[PDB]
Amino acid sequence: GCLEFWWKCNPNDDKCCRPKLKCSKLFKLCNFSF
Repeated sequence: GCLEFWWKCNPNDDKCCRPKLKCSKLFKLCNFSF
């Protein structure tokens, strides 16, 4: 199970779904395509 396409995250300990997303420093949340 993972988080959403825009949940808090950390490149040293994130958990956003990995189907097509990645943490984003822009707001400290995970994002990428959708």
